[PDB]
Amino acid sequence: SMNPPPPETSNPNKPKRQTNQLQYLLRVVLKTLWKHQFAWPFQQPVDAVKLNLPDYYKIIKTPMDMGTIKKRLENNYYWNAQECIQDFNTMFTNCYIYNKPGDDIVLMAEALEKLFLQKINELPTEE
Ligand SMILES: O=C1CCCN1c1cccc(NS(=O)(=O)c2c(F)cccc2F)c1
Repeated sequence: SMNPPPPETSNPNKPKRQTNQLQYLLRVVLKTLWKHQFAWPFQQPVDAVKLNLPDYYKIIKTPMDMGTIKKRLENNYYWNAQECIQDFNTMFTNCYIYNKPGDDIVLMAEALEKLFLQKINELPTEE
């Protein structure tokens, strides 16, 4: 029932790049999902205490959220686009694992994920 430390957003010895695909992931993908009416539950790590989800981090062992993704993008934490795309997919998948079909939060994730997929479809070719 306690919260873990959030996912890493800073790690100086981790190799980093800024690529045109990673720029797109910030300026288009993250920006698009962040402004959405259903973004707010996903804008920070799940607070299992405040939300009264004592089992959450006993079930979800790779937590992820857009707050974390936003910091990772702003701090140029990634090596490539795939790492960032994986974080979004982890966020959506966690929601679907933990909750049940038709739950409000699942409907919210589904709407964000639809947009996510539309934007990743238009991912620019590298460099
Ligand atoms: O699974 C996830 C990922 C992001 C938040 N989340 C989740 C799952 C279950 C309950 C809550 N608690 S909440 O934020 O107050 C909330 C509700 F209680 C009902 C509908 C939407 C909500 F956001 C949050």
